[PDB]
Amino acid sequence: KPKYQVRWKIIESYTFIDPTQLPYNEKWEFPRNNLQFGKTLGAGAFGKVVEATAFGLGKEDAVLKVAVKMLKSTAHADEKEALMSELKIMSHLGQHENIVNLLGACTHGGPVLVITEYCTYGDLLNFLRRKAEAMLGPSGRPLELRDLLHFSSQVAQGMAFLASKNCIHRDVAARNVLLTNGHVAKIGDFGLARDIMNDSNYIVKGARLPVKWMAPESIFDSVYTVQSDVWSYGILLWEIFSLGLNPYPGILVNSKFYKLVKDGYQMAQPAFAPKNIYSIMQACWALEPTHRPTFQQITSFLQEQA
Ligand SMILES: Cc1cc2cc(Oc3ccnc(Nc4cccc(CS(=O)(=O)NCCN(C)C)c4)n3)ccc2[nH]1
Repeated sequence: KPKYQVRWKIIESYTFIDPTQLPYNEKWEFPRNNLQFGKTLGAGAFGKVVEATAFGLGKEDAVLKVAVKMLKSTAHADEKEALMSELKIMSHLGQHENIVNLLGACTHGGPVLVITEYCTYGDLLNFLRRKAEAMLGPSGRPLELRDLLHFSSQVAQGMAFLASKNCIHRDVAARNVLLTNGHVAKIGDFGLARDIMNDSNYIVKGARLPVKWMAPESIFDSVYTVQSDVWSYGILLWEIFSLGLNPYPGILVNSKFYKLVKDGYQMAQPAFAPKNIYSIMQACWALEPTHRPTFQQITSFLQEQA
């Protein structure tokens, strides 16, 4: 039996902020009657994300497509509190080009609605898989290596922003990266729109955990830091440069798997990774967390390669 819990954490000193104690800045408030909902984009056991037209949003009074996060009508008070905490974290962090940004919220007069940017091309994992199939078909445009480097660089920039705000993501993976206009990548947390209870990428342990993405110190000691996010980012790189294979393909998560990772087992070079991109992956998988690259080092390196 899983609970709906706040994914991201903010470091205080590791001491973490209690997000329930953060303030909600009413500058974000938007009238719920000024949303016209469209299709549901995804739904899980606790809520869903629905596209909508927002009328008069922002300083320019834009009329635009947005995405709206919401809980099920039957949500417990504990879950409504978690959605508010997620809202407060987004307001605390500020905006960046390579994250899925907060645009507004509806907190009065009904259930809490969190309004974010809408990303026209959906998640990166499905995008890469569908593009791979489109490219094999002949036997819109095809992917090239520079596209993969751009996606990778853009995610690293968004993560460098989060790290600069002392924010830990804890579920870095291609399924949590979206592509927007111009195929620009943005990192976010879309667990609410994901069917996690029936998702083979989350393993029951202790909690449903994305074990194949997790650093050994997270698996064994439940330690989460920016450096454990860097490990997960290395797994994301492997996803990108394999065009969306599952990590550790074909390997069952069991005691042997946990031991192998703790002892230094690493995936082999993906089919489309240049040697030095695989070397970055290996660097992200250093067993000593402080030996891993920073997101700024990753960003600068990948920007150069692109
Ligand atoms: C794996 C997954 C991540 C995820 C994130 C979600 O929250 C968000 C948040 C912001 N944006 C979007 N944009 C968005 C999400 C899913 C589908 C689409 C439309 S599409 O499939 O890429 N192209 C349209 C296809 N049809 C019209 C032909 C956009 N999802 C919503 C559902 C999600 N599913």
